[PDB]
Amino acid sequence: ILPLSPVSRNRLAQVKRKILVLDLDETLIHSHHDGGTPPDFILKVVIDKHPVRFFVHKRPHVDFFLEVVSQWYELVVFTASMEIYGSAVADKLDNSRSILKRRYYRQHCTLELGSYIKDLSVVHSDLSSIVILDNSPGAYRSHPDNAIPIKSWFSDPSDTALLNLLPMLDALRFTADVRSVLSRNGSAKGSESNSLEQAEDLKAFERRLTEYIHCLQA
Repeated sequence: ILPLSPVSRNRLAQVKRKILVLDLDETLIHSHHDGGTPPDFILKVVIDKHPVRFFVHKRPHVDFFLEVVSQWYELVVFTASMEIYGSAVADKLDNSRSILKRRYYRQHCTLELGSYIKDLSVVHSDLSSIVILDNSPGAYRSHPDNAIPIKSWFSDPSDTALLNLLPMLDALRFTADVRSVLSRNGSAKGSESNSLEQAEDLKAFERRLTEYIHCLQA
């Protein structure tokens, strides 16, 4: 963690606590079942009275990623997997750290056009204070203003997508409404904000990035 200035620390107390929703498959891990890098762990789950073995690979730097963002957000797992698989994966990723205990699985999704949509209001209905990180754009079809896209991960060992997100996720938590930033991510205009409230959120967002730049540029 990069040191927090006095203005940023004061800012944090004036905005609400936020939730970071995390997908599993192809976001934080990739698994393949019965049918060459050694796996990180092997899951044995019974599915329809059938023992099945999954070889699970962790995306590079996931453990560090989880350790860091858990200090900034309440973490929630929202997976389209069946609970027997998603729960076992989340347990191994948690590894007794007690940061991934809140989970939602397939039964909380709705299948539309072949995509499992994840209704964020199931987790938290205050849409100013919830963010979702998901490799599947269909997962946040109903909450695009709350979504952080990420490249799907299968095996690329040089992937650093989780590290690259940490400065943004750091600065994002100083906003009063996360949508002030994520809604940006009229097109003819050069406007960055559409209200004084959003403008204030972007100033706080950039103030934290400024603290990063002056530790890195130098």
